[PDB]
Amino acid sequence: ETAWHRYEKQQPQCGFGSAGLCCRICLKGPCRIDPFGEGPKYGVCGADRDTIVARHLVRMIAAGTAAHSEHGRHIALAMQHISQGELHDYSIRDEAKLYAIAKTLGVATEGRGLLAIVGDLAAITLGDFQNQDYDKPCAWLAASLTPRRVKRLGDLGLLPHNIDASVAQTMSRTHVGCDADPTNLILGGLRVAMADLDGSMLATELSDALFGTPQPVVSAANLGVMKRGAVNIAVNGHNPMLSDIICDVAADLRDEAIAAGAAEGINIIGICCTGHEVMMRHGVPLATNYLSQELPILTGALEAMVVDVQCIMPSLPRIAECFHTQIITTDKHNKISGATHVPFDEHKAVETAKTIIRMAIAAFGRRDPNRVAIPAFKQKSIVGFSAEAVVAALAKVNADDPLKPLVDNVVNGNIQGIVLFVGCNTTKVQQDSAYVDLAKSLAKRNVLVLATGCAAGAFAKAGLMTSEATTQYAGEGLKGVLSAIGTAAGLGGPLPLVMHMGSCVDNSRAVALATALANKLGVDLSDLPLVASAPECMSEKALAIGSWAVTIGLPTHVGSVPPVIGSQIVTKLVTETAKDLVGGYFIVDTDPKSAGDKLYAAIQERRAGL
Amino acid sequence: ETAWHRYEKQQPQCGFGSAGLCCRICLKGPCRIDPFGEGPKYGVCGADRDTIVARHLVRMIAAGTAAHSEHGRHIALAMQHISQGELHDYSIRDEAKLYAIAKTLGVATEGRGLLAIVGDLAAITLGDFQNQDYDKPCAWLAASLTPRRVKRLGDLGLLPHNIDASVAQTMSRTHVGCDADPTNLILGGLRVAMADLDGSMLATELSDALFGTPQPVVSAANLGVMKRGAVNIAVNGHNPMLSDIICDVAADLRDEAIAAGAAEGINIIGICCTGHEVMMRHGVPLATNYLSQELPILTGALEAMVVDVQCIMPSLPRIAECFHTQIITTDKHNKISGATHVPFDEHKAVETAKTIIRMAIAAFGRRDPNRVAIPAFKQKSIVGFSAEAVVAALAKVNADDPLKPLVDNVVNGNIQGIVLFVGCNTTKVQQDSAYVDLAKSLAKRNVLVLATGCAAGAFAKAGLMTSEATTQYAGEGLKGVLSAIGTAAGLGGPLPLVMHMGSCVDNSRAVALATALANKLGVDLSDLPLVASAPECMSEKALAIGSWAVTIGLPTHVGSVPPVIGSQIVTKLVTETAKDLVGGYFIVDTDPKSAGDKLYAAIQERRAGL
Ligand code: SF4
Ligand code: SF4
Ligand code: SF4
Ligand SMILES: [Fe+2]
Ligand SMILES: [Fe+2]
Repeated sequence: ETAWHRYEKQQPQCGFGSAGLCCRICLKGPCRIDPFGEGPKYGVCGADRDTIVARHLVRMIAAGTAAHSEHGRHIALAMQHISQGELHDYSIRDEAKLYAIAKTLGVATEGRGLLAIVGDLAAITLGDFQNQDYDKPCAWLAASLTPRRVKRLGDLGLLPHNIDASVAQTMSRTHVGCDADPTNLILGGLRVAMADLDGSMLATELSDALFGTPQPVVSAANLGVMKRGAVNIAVNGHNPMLSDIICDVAADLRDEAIAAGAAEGINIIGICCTGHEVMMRHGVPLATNYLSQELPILTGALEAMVVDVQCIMPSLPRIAECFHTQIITTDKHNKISGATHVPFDEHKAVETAKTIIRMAIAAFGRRDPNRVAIPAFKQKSIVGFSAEAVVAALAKVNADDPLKPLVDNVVNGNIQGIVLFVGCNTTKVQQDSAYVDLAKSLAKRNVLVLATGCAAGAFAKAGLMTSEATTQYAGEGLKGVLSAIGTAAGLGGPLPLVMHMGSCVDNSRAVALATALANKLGVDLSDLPLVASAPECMSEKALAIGSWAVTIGLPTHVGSVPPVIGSQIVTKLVTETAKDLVGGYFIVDTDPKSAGDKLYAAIQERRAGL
Repeated sequence: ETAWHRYEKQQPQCGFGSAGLCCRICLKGPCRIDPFGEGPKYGVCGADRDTIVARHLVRMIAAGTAAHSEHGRHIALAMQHISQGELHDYSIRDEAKLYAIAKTLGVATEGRGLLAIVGDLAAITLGDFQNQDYDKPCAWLAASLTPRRVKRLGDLGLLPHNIDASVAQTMSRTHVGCDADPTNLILGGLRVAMADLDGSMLATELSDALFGTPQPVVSAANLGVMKRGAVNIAVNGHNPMLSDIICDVAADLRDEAIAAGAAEGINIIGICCTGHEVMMRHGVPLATNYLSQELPILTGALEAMVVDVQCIMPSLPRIAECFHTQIITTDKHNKISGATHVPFDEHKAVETAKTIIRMAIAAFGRRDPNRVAIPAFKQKSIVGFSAEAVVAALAKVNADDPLKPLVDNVVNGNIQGIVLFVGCNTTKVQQDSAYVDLAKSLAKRNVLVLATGCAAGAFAKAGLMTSEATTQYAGEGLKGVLSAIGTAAGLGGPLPLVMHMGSCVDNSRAVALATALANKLGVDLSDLPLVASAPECMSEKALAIGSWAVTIGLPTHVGSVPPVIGSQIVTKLVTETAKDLVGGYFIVDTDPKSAGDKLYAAIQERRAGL
């Protein structure tokens, strides 16, 4: 029983829910709203469909914010311990970025010396979680956005002051008998959404400092990245603090495994974000994205799967009980009944990593040799395109103004615009269907493609993160500059039709490049022919990313349809009133083809304004 | 169209929801679970009914925590501004108590200056919102609970370290693909629940400092308390920072109302908690509780209703549009479409209060004289029983050991035990039905009755918060001591059959008295014949109160049935496994009579253990 199966058995899923016409915020419920048939028009409390549809959308964003923030808070606490001599398993693999950061956050570095620079950053970052002054914007946001944007959101009161405080006041204002005005609720949601970005930036930057900002690297994707002769260990989740250490400890045991009868040694494969984290920095091959995370077990060649936080199906234990596979959970706030828990203490990272990998080297000799079945499918992929890497490549075409070439080409027409693919894998859409057709769709129209998360995972497996992939679908105008830069660098040919910018949080990598280009033109993102698209979004996190994408200024496309249609006022606010208030807006459309046209249309419309 | 009407139109409310067998945590949903008919047994993600039922219960608690905490955070920030000279509208009152928090901590007291400590307390309290050390318990909790409890919860990891952080990590661990283990989820819920208490204590104590710890006072309840000769202004919500100032400015504006044609002047009536706040401290009469908050408008004699935060029906504007009544909202995170917004700036409290009251003195001359209709119903009530007041009364019977008499009588049998009534008004139960029958039920069996919130509002209107009320229902044993203390006190006949201990947050007033008695006996609450009951609970806040009531050690009764039955594992954890782990447990029963018997049975069982 797979995810696709379970999905089928759910059919037909509740219509009231899908419409957002249901509310279980209090026990006087569950109240539903009859849109037409003049049945119930209000909740027992008096709440109307507009209110009802609004609070739920908002709480979904807050939850997404809380998911990302918790990822960041973790790394921020790591810096703190580092700048205090603790956690001797983690260092500053890139004092350069650790330095650039300080620069941006107004943190003095001059003759100071690392651990004080590591420490202040930790206090500022952690500050974004403790500030009680509703009017003091979060540091990272105020420091990382075009000054024009900071000025705009600030006047609208859409700039958050505290990540945790934002999630909480969001849940607090949507309690029964609280914030009911549709407009006020949606604005509050846009604000918490900004707290998601803040946490995302905070998390990406500091992550680069701890493990190294990613640079171009070749890798592989899909299940066909599992050695028959190797101990296969999959890492799935979002926190790199564990996976990265595992990759290190893994190599160290390039022997113990061989001993246990592992010819090709230890073969760790990634899944989702944490997988994207190690695939981005190091060569580590990506096994698969969200919906397909169970399929690796069926292979009958997966010794163990180490999971940390979020986007881990609770079904894994069961599916695994059918084989030898071990489902090892690691976080206190992330346990799954059936899995075997091995608390990951960062202060004892390497030590815990070894225990876990050992558990795998053991389960290896317990593997059924006659049940193995590993698809040949092994799509090659070129990943590791951090905002730095991108500017670094543009340097090899103009070391004085790396942005010059990029600016020019968009002005003449070679590059019509840029599409940022972010998002998940919904069952209400074919695995990686929309992603591929939408990418090719716009890439032909001379639109540059950037992708993160599972969306990026899709393109990886699809083979669009390839040099030739560009030579085969990139409309001339685009294909031109694409190959120039690529050649100007160490890759036989052009850049990938799709550039892998990292995990979900790494969407800030895109926000950074965008703001850089935007400042060069002395303009704002709400002016660039920059567009966002989430073809198969599903999670509350995804819903958050999309919301701030819209508040940053980008026209955002969602191909899943959030619980909004049940309310026209709300549907209006987020797809029309947003165009003014904040410049960005949502574009709901479940037809890839239709979406692409609306997207390109927006890119073209943005063009006009320049 | 009233709340009762809207409720009817909702009938029959979804069964899946009621059962907790539905999940809209991500877009791959909404997934529902078919309990029997072997339909869908899992969510498209793999989540099972146990998981599904658990995350929702937890997130409800987190939301409740966020509601209460936000109330506290507000007052804590007020102290901070106070200890800095800003906020020239507010000050202190009753310091002998301000040093009952300025002691309930490593508070540096002795000759240091008040407006210096009304800042240290502010830093500690605010600390409970910023601490990033998962292992450092919140100050107020560690300082206000029996040391035995602190030791117990601490070993179980059920002691929160940061209120806001608790809500957020709660939302984070229940995101799709996160914490799925039923036991782990419920434990995490119990912890966030403790963050609700922390916020509640934090909020009550500091509130007493700012406006005066409540002492016995006589008052009135129910609509009747209104008056055509007066300008009627109702305050509804939870934050006393506004209402209290209004009561002052109200008296002030003398030649302002009478002039406008207001014979009896300005008559401000309360509703819910904020109403309980001013009814507790000052004589301010309570108009009504939750479900009946709209009825005051129909009276046709309500000039205006000033609402701040939470438990304010979104229907008020509409209902009011039929009259002259003004629905004035005041908080940025609490707007209702239709109401007229008047931002309440504390730095300009008195100034804003005057604007609002003026708006009322105006709407007064716009009142329809031929549509007025104010019920005669005006039940008298004796309220203001803070934990202090209770010990103060017990002093007048033994100034050496105020607790002595109280301890003794429970040991001999005069007082079988104590029931704490907390909770709301659900439509799935008659207005204040269960409350009254359950109160009399146990009071006959010699059980002392304490009540807060709307539950307490009920008893107020019912007339059980009366001296004679005791002479008429209190079983001898109880009735005995009840009258002794009452007589010994400077009031009149025996104490009220039901003692009003304040608003929802003031449930800590009860936790305080309980812990005091518990320490005297050198025992824990999980040992006292102390029991909690929420006959008509409805809100996420109520669900939180109940959860920590259970974690503190009390056997808690809920008469609404949270979305739990759909899961036996969960139902088990919170009503059986809790008996061990933490000593308290839930007692779900929708039949007042049946409930009372189980309650008294638990009180009796607790007795046995002593
Ligand atoms: S969304 Fe609401 S109405 Fe639909 S199944 Fe879930 S609880 Fe029931
Ligand atoms: S908050 Fe209002 S609409 Fe939602 S369940 Fe409660 S009564 Fe119904
Ligand atoms: S989290 Fe799981 S059970 Fe809940 S809606 Fe999503 S797929 Fe369904
Ligand atoms: Fe992710
Ligand atoms: Fe309340």
